[PDB]
Amino acid sequence: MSKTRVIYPGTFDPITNGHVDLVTRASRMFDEVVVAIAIGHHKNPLFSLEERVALAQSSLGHLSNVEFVGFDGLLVNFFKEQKATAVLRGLRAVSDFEYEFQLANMNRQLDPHFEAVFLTPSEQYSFISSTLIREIARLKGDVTKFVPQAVVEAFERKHQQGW
Amino acid sequence: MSKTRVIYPGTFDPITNGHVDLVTRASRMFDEVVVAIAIGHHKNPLFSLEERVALAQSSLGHLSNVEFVGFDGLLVNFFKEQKATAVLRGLRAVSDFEYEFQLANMNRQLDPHFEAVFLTPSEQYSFISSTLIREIARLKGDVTKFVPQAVVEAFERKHQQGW
Amino acid sequence: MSKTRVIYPGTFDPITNGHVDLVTRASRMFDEVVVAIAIGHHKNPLFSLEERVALAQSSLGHLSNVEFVGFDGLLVNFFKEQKATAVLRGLRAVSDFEYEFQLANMNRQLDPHFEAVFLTPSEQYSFISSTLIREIARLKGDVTKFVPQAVVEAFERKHQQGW
Repeated sequence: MSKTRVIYPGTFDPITNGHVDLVTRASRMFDEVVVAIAIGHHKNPLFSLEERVALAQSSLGHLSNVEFVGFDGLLVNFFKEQKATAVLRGLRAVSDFEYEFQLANMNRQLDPHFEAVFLTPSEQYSFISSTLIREIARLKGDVTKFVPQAVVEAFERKHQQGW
Repeated sequence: MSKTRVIYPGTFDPITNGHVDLVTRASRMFDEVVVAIAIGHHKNPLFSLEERVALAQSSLGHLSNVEFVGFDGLLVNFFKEQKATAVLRGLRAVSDFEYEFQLANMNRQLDPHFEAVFLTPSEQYSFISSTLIREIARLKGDVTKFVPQAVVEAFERKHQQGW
Repeated sequence: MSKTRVIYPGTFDPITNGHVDLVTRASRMFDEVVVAIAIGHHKNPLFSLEERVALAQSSLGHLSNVEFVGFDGLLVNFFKEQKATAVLRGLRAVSDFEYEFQLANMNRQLDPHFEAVFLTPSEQYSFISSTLIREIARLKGDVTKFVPQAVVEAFERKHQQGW
């Protein structure tokens, strides 16, 4: 038991109940979980990095071994800085599987200690992605069933500001 | 004998011979078929909502039980307002199947009376999508084999206007 | 014993080691291989057409039966002008297979002598796409493992110019 530290990277724009479920599950299996929020300058996110970090901390801060860090460059550099055991990614559908399989092979060529582990969503969260939730919210749809309360309120603020 | 009403939602940008075949098929099986054209403000369409509705009406007017309606894009609310039996989608490829499977599960959680039924294209239309036809037409390709006459003429007008 | 001429079309933005491996393999099997670089005005490329042609020449010019040509408009027209035997595409993953199956069917309806042949990548190149390489390079990642030397140097030039 060298002690395990797993990185869960994403743009979390915004965090959803799918992300909550995977972090919770991962937190039971590894000693440390780092929610790693990519700044994502290109494909420019709806919520600022600061807001996305705040939402994540609010939604998952009850788990004592979960840390929240914003990061900018490449996953493989971050993995090495963080001395991580593995990266964790959720797999929803075949398009996620093919993309992640490719990226894991790329990151392994860049760093032979890279490792990627995957979880599949619990059946009730299986369609939830941030992209879908943004689409619904932009059409003034109710996203209350799919995201934490702080995220509903952040969308309210976005609507008050024109979006 | 309960009356069935099925919604066929899309951006129809423009309507193609693929959409004509699915609507025709659906019209034979359900009492009422609503071609429901999402305004789609974001991912902004080539043709205006009014032009897309005109193209659809002119291409499907020979079917007596088809209605043509623009809507905002929020499908589950539209389904309820329309008192529909089901939403109809065409499935061309595995990417369509995965996405529609997910959205059907999402819409069912938002409304437990939601229903989605699917058709696959007839083999001669199986590669046709609006997206592909726009791309061909933009490169000054002949799309006459793939779309109704009114659409060919609409593309001509687009080219005369610089596109 | 007829001469074969195969077109390998793409945006090559930039050319990668994946493309190099497919062209090398194709050059052993066909008499003439035409690296055909679509100008691609829409989805506007990082590298100019002239730079993309020069990179491809630099990376593959050691194979004496490979030609390098820019084109605009439709692939099927270019195929006819070039009196080609077939178009060659690489298939990396299921999403490539679906898209190329569709386009082959569509191009055959536009020209019944169209033909498309496919190769799968060698296992060490199987994740590499121009889109991935651009993403990594934009985040200041090292792409040296995945692209020819000429492309690494073209990215250097891009960084010196602000990108």
